[PDB]
Amino acid sequence: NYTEKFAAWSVICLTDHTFLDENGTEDDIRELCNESVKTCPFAAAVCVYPKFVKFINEKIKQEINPFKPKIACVINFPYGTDSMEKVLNDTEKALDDGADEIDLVINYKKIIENTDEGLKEATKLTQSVKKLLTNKILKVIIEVGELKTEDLIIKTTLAVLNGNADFIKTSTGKVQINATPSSVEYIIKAIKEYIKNNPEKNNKIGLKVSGGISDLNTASHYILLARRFLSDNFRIGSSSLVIKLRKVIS
Repeated sequence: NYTEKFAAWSVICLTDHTFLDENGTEDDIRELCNESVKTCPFAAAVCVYPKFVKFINEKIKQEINPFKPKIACVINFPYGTDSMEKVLNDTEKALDDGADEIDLVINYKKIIENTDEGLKEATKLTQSVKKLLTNKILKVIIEVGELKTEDLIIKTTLAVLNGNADFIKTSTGKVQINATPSSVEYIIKAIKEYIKNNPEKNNKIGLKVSGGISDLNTASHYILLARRFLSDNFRIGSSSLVIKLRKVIS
């Protein structure tokens, strides 16, 4: 089944291979990084908590030289409720430790509870973080499974894009509802509106679909949505997908 193997190969190249079990150890991170480069197609990134960024940048880069997948670090994660000061301090430390990309949760609870103030706060936090991230990718997690409504998903997406987010990320994977085709469609609607109003940002904005993506067919579905309606510029976030896809290729 070469068609499936070809799709599987392409999808690994777009996947952020993820480990976000808070009680995890260097052993878990070593296994994650080895998996990301096991055989030929390498994952786009490894995605971890800030506490493990140094280990990857130092230890893993010493064991695997060169180590190609980018180091993506989550931030303000999963709850989105840290002060701007803490988020910025944590981000500076993560960058110091070797982080290449930042997957940042905004305060979606405040957007739900007190929308206008929450949207302004999300814009401001995203922008402040972006100032630390020249020529680095900032992905902003909007938590679509909590926002829920078309109106909040679109408004939140617009708010963070106006804060100069590079990517919109659907979900933390830490709440019950993750990406669905509908909420991805709403994000795409919002990005298109942002681009229309900011033409210089065309082909500069990415989408990362994360949470509950564990099979090739579903990964392909979302890629196709981005390709048809939206278009580096697309990622999958999964803790399991790469392992599955390597088996498909073998």
